[PDB]
Amino acid sequence: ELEPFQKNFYIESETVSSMSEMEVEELRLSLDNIKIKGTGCPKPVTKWSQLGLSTDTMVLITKLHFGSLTPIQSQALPAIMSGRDVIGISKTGSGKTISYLLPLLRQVKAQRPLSKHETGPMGLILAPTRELALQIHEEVTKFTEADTSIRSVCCTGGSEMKKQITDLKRGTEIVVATPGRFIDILTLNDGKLLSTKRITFVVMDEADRLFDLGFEPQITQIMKTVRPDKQCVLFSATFPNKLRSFAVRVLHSPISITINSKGMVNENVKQKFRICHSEDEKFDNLVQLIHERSEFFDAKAIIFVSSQNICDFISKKLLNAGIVTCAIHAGKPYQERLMNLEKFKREKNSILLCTEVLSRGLNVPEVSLVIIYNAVKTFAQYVHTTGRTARGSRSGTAITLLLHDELSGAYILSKAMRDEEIKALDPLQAKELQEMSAKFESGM
Ligand code: NI
Repeated sequence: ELEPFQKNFYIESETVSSMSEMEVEELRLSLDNIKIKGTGCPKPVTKWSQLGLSTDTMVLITKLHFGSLTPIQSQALPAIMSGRDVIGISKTGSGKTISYLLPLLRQVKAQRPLSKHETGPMGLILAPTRELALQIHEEVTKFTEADTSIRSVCCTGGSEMKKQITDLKRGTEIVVATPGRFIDILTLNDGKLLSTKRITFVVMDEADRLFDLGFEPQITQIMKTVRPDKQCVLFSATFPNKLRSFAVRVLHSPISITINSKGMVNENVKQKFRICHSEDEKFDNLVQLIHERSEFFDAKAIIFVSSQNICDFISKKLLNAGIVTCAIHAGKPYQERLMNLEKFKREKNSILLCTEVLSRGLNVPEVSLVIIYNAVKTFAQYVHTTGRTARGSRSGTAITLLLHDELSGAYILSKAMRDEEIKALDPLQAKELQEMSAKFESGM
């Protein structure tokens, strides 16, 4: 008859809870393309203060972690603090450790102390190597140092067992261990020196490595002696089939968090840009682009603009210059939208001229060329506009005509383009891009 306990310690800050869904999508794209799976994921935070940690802890952390929250921290901290099981896929050095330590500290702190007959622990962190266990435990101590109500003992192989037994004699709220040693300690002396009965929180870090180094049997047996309503988080740089299979076995309604696994834009889309200095130059490029394309002759294009007034203007402009377009926007009667869409889907080598906001929902097949005439200002809009050309192997090209003053636009391009896409273009255009993006970035 299990003892009930609290796992959700998260109070969403007002400023975060005010965020809309579109805002949250955008924040995830900007944070190195965070991808989530699972139901009910809390919104990412962007500041240590949105987590409701005491001043002590705040001072301590800062001290402990210098600079901005990492993408993994932004998303994993509120999900774990909320008591959810979590799969966190991110590289070593992404700061993942505090992502689980803070919530673990909080959870263990809240539980009643160990009785005079209870060994502990309440929290268990498993690592595949002695070197990682020691590193994790060093972190832990930087927090248990201030607070004498909480101990951690590090239990690994390649190290005296008797030494660690002397520790565990005194009871311990937290254990950091390699799987073999832990199992060895559990079974030792009728399992009377270490109990699993009070473990409510298990973390497995570098989880892919645990299978690599043959620990499936040990970690599987450990999870079998742990209450199944425990909170469990699995952190790993990769997600091999073995881990995927293990998570299904040990987790409930997990939230998976993957940081920039793949590119925000399909890698088969060829992203390009041209930096211009007047609307006129932008228009000169747009025309050169439309003619040039013909020498490579389905093959259709879509010019994206930012407003209905711009769409009308550019439509007339392009007309006066011998180029006929199928123009579309929400200020036009639906009947003529349909006429233009059908004309576009009908006529060979047609050109659609469309507002960026209608891009996600356009009912047309993928195209060979997207010309973004007004650099978009969000990551979400960039994905929807460029995605109009995405088509696995048959993906075409998306090109942005950017103006010298469009700093945020350059920030987006610098974050969504592949490095090798920026290399193949003129090194001065490239250099301006990076300068534009840096200026925007320090602008905040
Ligand atoms: Ni310039």
